[PDB]
Amino acid sequence: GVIESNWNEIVDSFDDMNLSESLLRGIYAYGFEKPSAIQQRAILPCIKGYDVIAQAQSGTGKTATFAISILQQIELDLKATQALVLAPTRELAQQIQKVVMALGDYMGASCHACIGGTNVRAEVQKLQMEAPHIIVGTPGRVFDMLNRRYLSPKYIKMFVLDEADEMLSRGFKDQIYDIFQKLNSNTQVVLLSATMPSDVLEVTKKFMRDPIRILVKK
Ligand SMILES: C[n+]1cc2c3c(ccc2c2ccc4cc5c(cc4c21)OCO5)OCO3
Repeated sequence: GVIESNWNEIVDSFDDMNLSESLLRGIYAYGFEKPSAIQQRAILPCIKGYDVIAQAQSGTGKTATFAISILQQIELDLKATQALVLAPTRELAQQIQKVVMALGDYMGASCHACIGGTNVRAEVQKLQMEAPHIIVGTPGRVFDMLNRRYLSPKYIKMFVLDEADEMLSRGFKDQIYDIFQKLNSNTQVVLLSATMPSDVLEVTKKFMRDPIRILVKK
């Protein structure tokens, strides 16, 4: 499916987005000059705390979009997890972790990937030590970390579902809904997907209030 935009305000410069100086320094150091189409439309509503549905393809700069929005909202001196990002695969979770860490390098933001597998015991030990500002992971592993009390939902105020169509195709619906039940019902939710079938749209109905809708056409 394809959504209908209800938001088409353009901010054509990162300098006009009221971002923190250290975050702006990270954006330019990453290689960005001018915001991409999705960045021009989605960063501002995301930072302002609205629920957002974004339909956008690969290669659009959509990863940096939600990473910038999360990093702008983090309270850096609160040593607790404040944002949770779900991805369908370990590779995308790791891609996101590295985007976030690069964009946040001048800020001292921390981001851990929760993916399990080869090095899972180092993953869980790092959590007992200090709670990272941002967690990104696949839904089964993240749900397990919440259920086992390694991750606290107490300070999680942002919840991002990236590649939502693929997450549902891979069988993660139950875990996504169980995660959402664990989080404060006052969490902002942002959902990004290249396609918007009925199953993805029901997540938005269930999790979001009157969301901003942004379509970046291919
Ligand atoms: C596909 N992409 C598009 C991007 C993009 C950007 C900025 C960065 C990325 C990016 C960064 C890391 C990546 C890492 C990846 C990847 C894809 C990307 C990737 O696939 C395998 O591992 O502005 C336009 O669109």
